Amino acid sequence: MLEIKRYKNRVAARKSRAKFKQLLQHYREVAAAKSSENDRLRLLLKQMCPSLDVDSIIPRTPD
Amino acid sequence: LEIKRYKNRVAARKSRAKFKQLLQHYREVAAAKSSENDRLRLLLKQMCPSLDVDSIIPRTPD
DNA sequence: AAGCACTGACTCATGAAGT
DNA sequence: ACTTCATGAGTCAGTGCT
Repeated sequence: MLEIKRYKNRVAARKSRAKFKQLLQHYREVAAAKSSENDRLRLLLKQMCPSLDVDSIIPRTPD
Repeated sequence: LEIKRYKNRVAARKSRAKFKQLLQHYREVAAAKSSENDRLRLLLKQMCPSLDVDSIIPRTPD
């Protein structure tokens, strides 16, 4: 039994490791996408409400 | 007996923390930005009620 | 250079969720 | 309690950095 169990775990570790690498790639992209969107919404709000100090209301967060 | 097993054991832990930390970091940044964006979308709605912002800047698929 | 730290991958032992 | 897949950590092999 140990032989096949060992083989199957070798497959699961490969899958787990690839799963973590893709997860990191994914959140790296989403962080950037959300950050750019944040910049777009702050600019649109400024265009529509030229008299509103957005940065003072909803302070920016680092990245 | 005797091996440089100790050094690599430490390096392995370090390499895994670096990655785990990076992942946690991006996750936090992503979550932080998302909440901020939801507050911005609400502010724009309550400031410019008759504006379809989603048709200008659709919500990012988290 | 040439040695030391970094990382990919295999194995072990446990963890977590569904039966 | 059993079965299975997922994962944190030690270890070895190969890589990369200075």
